[PDB]
This record gives sequence, C-alpha cells and structure tokens, in this order.
Amino acid sequence: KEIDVSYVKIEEVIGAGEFGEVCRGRLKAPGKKESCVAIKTLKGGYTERQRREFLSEASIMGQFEHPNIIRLEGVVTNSMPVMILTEFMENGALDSFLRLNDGQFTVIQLVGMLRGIASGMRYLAEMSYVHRDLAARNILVNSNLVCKVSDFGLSRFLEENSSDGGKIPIRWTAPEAIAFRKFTSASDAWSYGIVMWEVMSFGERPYWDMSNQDVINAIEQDYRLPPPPDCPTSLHQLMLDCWQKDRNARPRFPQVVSALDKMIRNPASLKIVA
Ligand SMILES: CS(=O)(=O)Nc1cccc(Nc2nccc(Nc3c(Cl)ccc4c3OCO4)n2)c1
Ligand SMILES: [Mg+2]
Ligand SMILES: [Mg+2]
Ligand SMILES: [Mg+2]
Repeated sequence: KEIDVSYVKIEEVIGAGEFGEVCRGRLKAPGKKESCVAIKTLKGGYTERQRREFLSEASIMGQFEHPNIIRLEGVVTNSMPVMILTEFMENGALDSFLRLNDGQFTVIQLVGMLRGIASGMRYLAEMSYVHRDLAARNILVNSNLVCKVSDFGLSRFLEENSSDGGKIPIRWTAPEAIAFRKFTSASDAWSYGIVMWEVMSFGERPYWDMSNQDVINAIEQDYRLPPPPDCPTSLHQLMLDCWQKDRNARPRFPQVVSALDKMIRNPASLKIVA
C-alpha cells in the first residue's frame, strides 16, 4: 500500500537499521483515526538492488496478518526518502527490554511473552515461511508487553550464495541448518529454544563468550545451554526438546504453544526449579 507522504509525520529517531534510521511517527489517512507508526527510511546513496532488498521486507510483511507478527501499514516509494511504515512497538527489542528490566517481570509474564512469540511462529510455519533469524533481538514488544516477530527477508545468507541476507547467525541456528543450509520450520524450533533461554535469562547472550566455532563443536558434542537462574524446569525441558539433534523429534509450533498454554493454566507446575 502506497502511502501519500502528506499522511506521515516523523517525530523522533529511535533506532538504526541495516539501511538507515528507524523513527517513531504518526500516520493519518482520510477516513481513519491517527495512529502511531514506526518508520524505516532509506535515503540517497543506495543501489537499486539495495532498494529492492529494503522494500522486500515490506512485501513479505504485507503477506501476513496476525497479532504476533509486526503489521505493515504501507510504504512510501514515489518520493524520497523511501519509507516502510509499521505498527509501533513502544518497548523495542525484547533482549534489550529484558536487560533493562532484569528480574522485574514474573515467570508468568515471561511465559506469556514466549507464548506470543510461539503463536507468531505457529502462524509463519502454517504459511510455510521459514524465518531463519529467530532471536530475541528480532522480537518487538508493545506497551502491553505483547511480543511480535519481526525481520522479514528471503535473501540467502552469504554462506549460501556465490563462492566469492548477511552471515548465518550461528548461535541461534540448528546444527543441520549450519552444516547443510537446510532451513526449515524445525530449524526455527531450535532457534525458538534459544529465544526461550534468552527470555528466561533476561537477555543474556547465548553461549556467553564462546566462539561461533566453539558453539558448533559443543552442540555436536552434546552440550546444551543450562537452565538460567530461577528457570522452571518444565521450561528448560521444553528448551531441550527444541534442541534435539534430530529435527524430526523437535516439537512443532502448535505443540509449543500448547505446552506454554498448559503452563499458564497450571502455574503451580512452574514452581519446580533446579
Ligand atoms: C529495535 S530498533 O528498531 O533498533 N529500535 C526501536 C526502539 C524502540 C522502539 C522501536 N519500535 C519499533 N516498532 C515497530 C517497528 C520497529 N522497527 C522496524 C522493524 Cl524491526 C522492521 C521494519 C520496520 C520497522 O519500523 C518500520 O519498518 N521498531 C524500535
Ligand atoms: Mg532474517
Ligand atoms: Mg536478520
Ligand atoms: Mg541474570
């Protein structure tokens, strides 16, 4: 949807993306109430390939409609700068939000967040969309603590293409996806287990200071991240399930959502910690 630039007001720069700024703003279109939006801008200096890559995120977002997937409002393409407008998520990236709020949200709240992410992923997998970069940094959080999946793009990672989408995010990526580049919803399930660990650790870095190669070797040699401090054993077990070496043994996203829904209905169960 092409948005007339007169309908957009940019209010403040709130972040930086791959190709430019991220801004908070307001969108007011004839017949609709004004709404808050996030705005990604692409200014001069870019190649047309880069413009197409930039705008591909909007095309993909535009294919989706789900309360746990960032909603596209529109694009500005017939003017400079080129812009992508989405709903506004007041609290930004989940990893930094949790680090700011370390130890300040209850287990039930954290499970709620995890459930929102898992529902987003359930939807993507139902749509045969493989995310490939599922990580807490790609989850955005609104004022009501609703978590939504972001970061959409279909470009191969650098390891896939010519001998001579960026690099594979090793610490989030399933071992078969690293080894063979086979990215599937089951490799996303692996990544989701890592997101779980990030959330329950209030945004610690997966594998701390281990090198990418150390992580790869450790996983092959059966190492798995330990439960974070105070983490319910049932959540850590779900993480381990997500991290099965055999991709076919990992839970699919409907089963993940079901498991989390049971926890929420049975919060006593979350009292058992190591
Ligand atoms: C995490 S940040 O973007 O570096 N900083 C930030 C800080 C506070 C709130 C938001 N909030 C926020 N809310 C919604 C989206 C985004 N970023 C974003 C993404 Cl992720 C993808 C595509 C588009 C946008 O904006 C428009 O197009 N941000 C972002
Ligand atoms: Mg991506
Ligand atoms: Mg990415
Ligand atoms: Mg801590």
